[PDB]
Amino acid sequence: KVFGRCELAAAMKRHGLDNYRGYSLGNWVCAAKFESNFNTQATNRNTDGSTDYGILQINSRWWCNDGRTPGSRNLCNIPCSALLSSDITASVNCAKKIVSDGNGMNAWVAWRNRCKGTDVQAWIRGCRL
Ligand SMILES: [Cl-]
Ligand SMILES: [Cl-]
Ligand code: NA
Repeated sequence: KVFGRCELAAAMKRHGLDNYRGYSLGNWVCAAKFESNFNTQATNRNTDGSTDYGILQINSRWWCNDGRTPGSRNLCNIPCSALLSSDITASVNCAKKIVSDGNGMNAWVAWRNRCKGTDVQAWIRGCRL
């Protein structure tokens, strides 16, 4: 599924992400735009052999099992394919564990390089929330 901007804001809010660990909703929408262009089916392979999955591009070396990243952890206890569903619940629940682990949203390179320190409320402007 390719989400709209306000459609995704509303789903993320419903799932408890607005102000989760102090990050306003616009931070989460901005990160999903530059990580996946709002496409739940996005995958990208990294040099170390791991793969990033779904709307927030969650990595198989630490967070999910894809059966081809040797020595990897499955800290969200899910198959990586569950992160590609049109239902974002699994992605959201796993992202809450990542952002809680000490480094906040700096875990998402595109958030660090393209959202951090910008007017991120612009990403939810105009939406009926
Ligand atoms: Cl915001
Ligand atoms: Cl933080
Ligand atoms: Na893994």
